[PDB]
Amino acid sequence: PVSEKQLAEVVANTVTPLMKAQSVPGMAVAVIYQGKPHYYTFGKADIAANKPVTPQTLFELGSISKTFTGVLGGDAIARGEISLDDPVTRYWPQLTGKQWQGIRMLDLATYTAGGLPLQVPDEVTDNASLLRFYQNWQPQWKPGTTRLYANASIGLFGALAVKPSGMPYEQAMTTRVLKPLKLDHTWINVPKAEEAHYAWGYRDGKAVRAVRVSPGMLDAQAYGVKTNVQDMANWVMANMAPENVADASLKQGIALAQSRYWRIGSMYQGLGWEMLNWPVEANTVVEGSDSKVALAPLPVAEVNPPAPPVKASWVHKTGSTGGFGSYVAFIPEKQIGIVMLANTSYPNPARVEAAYHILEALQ
Repeated sequence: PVSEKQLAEVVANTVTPLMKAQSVPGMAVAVIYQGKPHYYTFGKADIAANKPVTPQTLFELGSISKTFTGVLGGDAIARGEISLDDPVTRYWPQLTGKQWQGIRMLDLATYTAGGLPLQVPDEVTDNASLLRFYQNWQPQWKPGTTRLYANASIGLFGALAVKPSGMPYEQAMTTRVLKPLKLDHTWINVPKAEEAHYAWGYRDGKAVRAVRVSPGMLDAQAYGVKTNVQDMANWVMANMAPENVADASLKQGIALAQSRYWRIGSMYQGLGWEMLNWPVEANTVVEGSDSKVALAPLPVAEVNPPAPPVKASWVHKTGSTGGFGSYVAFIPEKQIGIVMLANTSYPNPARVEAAYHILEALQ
């Protein structure tokens, strides 16, 4: 087995050339191995202020935020508040357009509603306009036939999933997922006293941060989660080993998020999380991460009933914002995982290659 000394070498030997090649100012990495996190920090959180990355530095997760949504929605299912087999309209009766008949909460959660686009457009600036957008939407495909990765799909799922609880998404997420897991430095809105920890993002040499979008049911999902490498490490450990999560509905929700709902070539869609069977070769994972594939509308095979979590899985998610690029992957059968948080958005294939190389060293 690999020692902590050897692991430190592997991580440094992988990350240092990556940051140079991709011009990454700073990275925080956690590797989960032998039951605990191992933390490695590199570079700068703020170039001009010459602030180093630390295990307290906050990074924008981008679409890794969807894994929190997925688990929150799984928790709501486990509570009995929603069912993935319910129609969307059960949770939004004002959505009267008949094109919605036969579209389930499942389809919104897993991008199979039939062509909801990647983005909610910017003229959506309130809920009246959000309704008009979904009412006007004309599906390109029937439900349950085509996967098209989409913020307009899972974002609406997350907004509807929390409606029975009576809480907005941010409060539901904080109350039901973050606090029970002691993720006490994980934020949608970074508090005042925590801003000194917030890294700057970098894009073509310019320091940038995520902007808030227009107030409405999706605003928190869109502004996205910010967190440090410690909380992300503990997020990965909770998802890798939900048997240690005490709250019964949250443990079930973690499992629902890693269940397989659809097969799309070599991958399977969960709630936010995506999975491949393990063992998997690097090129499979890397090639799937290319935007020409990841953004494409692709046919699905339904997994009916959904398959509960498969321990021999590569479970992962990439996420980016204008200034940040992050990746998380874990293998429950092996009880190993990795978090890589960076303050530049560098190519997803490069993220996967580096993560794969590090985890390969530990098996």
